[PDB]
Amino acid sequence: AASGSALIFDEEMSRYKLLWTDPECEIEVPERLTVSYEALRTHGLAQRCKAVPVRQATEQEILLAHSEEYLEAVKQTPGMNVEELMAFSKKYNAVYFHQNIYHCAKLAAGATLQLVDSVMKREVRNGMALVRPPGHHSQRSAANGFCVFNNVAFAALYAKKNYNLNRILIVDWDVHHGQGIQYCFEEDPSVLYFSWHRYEHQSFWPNLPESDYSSVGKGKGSGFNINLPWNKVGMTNSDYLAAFFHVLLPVAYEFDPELVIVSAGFDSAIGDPEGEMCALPEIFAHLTHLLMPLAAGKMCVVLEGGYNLTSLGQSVCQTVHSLLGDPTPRISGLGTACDSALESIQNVRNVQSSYWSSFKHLAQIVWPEPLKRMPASVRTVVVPPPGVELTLPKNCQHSISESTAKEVQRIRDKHFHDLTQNILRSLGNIISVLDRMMRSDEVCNGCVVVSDLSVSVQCALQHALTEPAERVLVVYVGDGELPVKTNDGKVFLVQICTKETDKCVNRLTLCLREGESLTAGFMQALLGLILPVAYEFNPALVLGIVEETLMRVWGHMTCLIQGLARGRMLTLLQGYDKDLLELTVSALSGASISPLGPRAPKPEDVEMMEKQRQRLQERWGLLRCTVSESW
Ligand SMILES: CN(C)CCc1cn(Cc2ccc(C(=O)NO)cc2)c2ccccc12
Ligand SMILES: [K+]
Ligand SMILES: [K+]
Ligand SMILES: [Zn+2]
Repeated sequence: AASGSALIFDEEMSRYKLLWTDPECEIEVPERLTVSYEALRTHGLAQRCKAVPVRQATEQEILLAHSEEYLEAVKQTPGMNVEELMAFSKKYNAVYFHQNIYHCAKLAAGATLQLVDSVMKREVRNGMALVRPPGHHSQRSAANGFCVFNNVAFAALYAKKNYNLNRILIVDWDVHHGQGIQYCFEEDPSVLYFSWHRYEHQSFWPNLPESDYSSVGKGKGSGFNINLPWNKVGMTNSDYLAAFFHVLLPVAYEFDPELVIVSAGFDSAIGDPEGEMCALPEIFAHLTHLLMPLAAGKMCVVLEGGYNLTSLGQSVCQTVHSLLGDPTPRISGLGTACDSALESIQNVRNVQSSYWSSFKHLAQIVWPEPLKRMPASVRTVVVPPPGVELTLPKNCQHSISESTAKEVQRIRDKHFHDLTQNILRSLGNIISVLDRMMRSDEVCNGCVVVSDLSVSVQCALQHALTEPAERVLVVYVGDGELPVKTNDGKVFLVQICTKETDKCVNRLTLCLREGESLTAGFMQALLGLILPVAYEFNPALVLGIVEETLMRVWGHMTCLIQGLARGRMLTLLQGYDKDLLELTVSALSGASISPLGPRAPKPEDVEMMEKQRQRLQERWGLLRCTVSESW
């Protein structure tokens, strides 16, 4: 029932700054905050957010994660002059203090707690806090790397204590390692910490052996710390998405968190003078979107770093766009991760393979401005069988024009001479829905219930190609063979079937053993095969097809597959099924997805899937999770 996105912000956190010469520190400026909020305002996103106010973290709250001694020290800095503040600043690494920073640090922390409470109370679905100072470097008794108190560590400790959560996921996509967070939960299996970071074989700050992939946690916490070191600069969209598909997401969906907190540093985006990576701001729309099916969408995004004032606003906007449910922008030019990324990916997977099921099987600048992302007028159109009313969410709608009807006549009087049930109606619905999706910019996606599969599939696919749709991704659940030509490179077919068998690289056929393991195997294939191929293909439309002949998984796929084609997906359900039609519509409309919870996949399925990767990854490089064997 939760709706809306929170945006926690306050101009007071911009009212402390660096007061002496320090080339390391001078990058951390108030304008980082003012530029990010103003960019949200300009694109109309802040106005669409629930503005929860900041508060101070209390002393007892600060003590959840920091020592009394350290608090008492920081608590004296408001009374210090500049010389005393400089002298106190030098007790720590890469951090400066100011007369007002203790105030601002309590506000940065309290804002984070406000965001946790609004999400966990169901007052909003998700949200973002724009805070200074950042948090993820700060430690139990030390300020570090512009950080005073550990905002995101607070949040998970506070969520644990006050909502009795057993499993919290922290995703730290800042370009620096959040070592403060690692230490905090080093031994804690209830908080899973994932971080990627510029490492360069430990030569990049903070220069820690424990930022490497071999730090999997300690004690009961082994396997709940996941470090992915970047050992070269210039990482791209493809490296970031490879990290999610082949490390983070497989673990995240098996973990099944009850809350997601994001250390959202954007110094990992192109143009940042500190990260020196090359991922576009648009990628953050997808990093955000790929995590939203977790924890019924309960996601708290907390600003960490980001220093190119221009790159910064754009990446903040893409994140909030996705939190609000706006359609994701198309990512073009995707392919294999670079060799350094695949080495890091391969290494982290191997060492984590003793702890996680998905990996367990191999223990045996200038850039173009992002487009506009307006949500469609109505998001989802539904076409149930004739004379079936259904309770539809507020952003959905039922379906047939004269021109449209003339076209159905032309298609019958050419390709189906002898056809006369109410199929002609479904064909007119397919065409009119597609026309509103592709050309009209009015609706986003839709679902139509159909009788005859061949004529509707053929006519949906063919009509989509001439919209025009450069490329069409087809996802079909059924053991038949469809009127789909995968020979010109304009179509890629994914088939989830029961029969045993493909011989070309434009079809992925998944024959999952029937049983209780069907759900884990499906999610394994979704994250590690279907999504990487689909993202590289970069379709202009997704065509989902379900034949009337075990799909507690369909909602997740519908949700994740809307990362492609700007969310333009048309689903054909053969035969009426109230439940499946309602779940399809609900996921299509942007509703939150119910968690899967917990049963490991059959090795027959794992072996079947790895044969598919071996067969496809030379053509679709985003499938790779090992370095290529060189001849
Ligand atoms: C001029 N540039 C190229 C480097 C200047 C420079 C900043 N720091 C500190 C620092 C701390 C935290 C974050 C962050 O974003 N955390 O999330 C970013 C930087 C250094 C440390 C060691 C050597 C150089 C530097
Ligand atoms: K990080
Ligand atoms: K941990
Ligand atoms: Zn950083």
